[PDB]
Amino acid sequence: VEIPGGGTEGYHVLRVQENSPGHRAGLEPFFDFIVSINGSRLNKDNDTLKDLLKANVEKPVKMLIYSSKTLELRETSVTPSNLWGGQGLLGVSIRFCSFDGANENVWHVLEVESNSPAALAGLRPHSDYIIGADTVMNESEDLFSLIETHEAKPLKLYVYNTDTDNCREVIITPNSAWGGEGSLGCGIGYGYLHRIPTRPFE
Repeated sequence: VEIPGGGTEGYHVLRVQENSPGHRAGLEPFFDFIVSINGSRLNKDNDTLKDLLKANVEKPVKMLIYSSKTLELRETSVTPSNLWGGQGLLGVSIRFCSFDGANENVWHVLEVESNSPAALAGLRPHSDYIIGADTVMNESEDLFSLIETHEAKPLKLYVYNTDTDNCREVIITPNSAWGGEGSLGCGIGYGYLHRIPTRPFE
């Protein structure tokens, strides 16, 4: 998709508080990137977004969003507010980041062996995709490297599920003694044959 205003940077949505203006606007943690507000392109790490949200309290604002789930842009309206009850005008935590390649660094959960660390953590075969951790991953710093450094230690993973179309935190304790090979006990897919399905809604 062509990005209006060029570039691949924008504000990555990390947390969306329940019942906030952001939640009502449909912002999705992890997959959404705010690209523009009212057509102003947010391609600089500056105060423009903070200041425009304050200027627009109690008024609708049009966001342009890129999703690393659908790989599409969309426009949605949000009303920043001081009246809603929680912290923030939107209720959303963001980080200025690039969305280039963001849909590539996901690990698809395949079969899950009974009584394995994966099964005990609640990983669900075929519908779960591990999309992050509290540390950066990619192909070198990947899932298996991280599981190595966490042998016998709880490890938090952020997991998208296609049946629920949402993300959750899963805590797994890698255990090389579990009985099978490695420390995880499920298959894992990575690459273009194992990406998140791009059309959660028909």
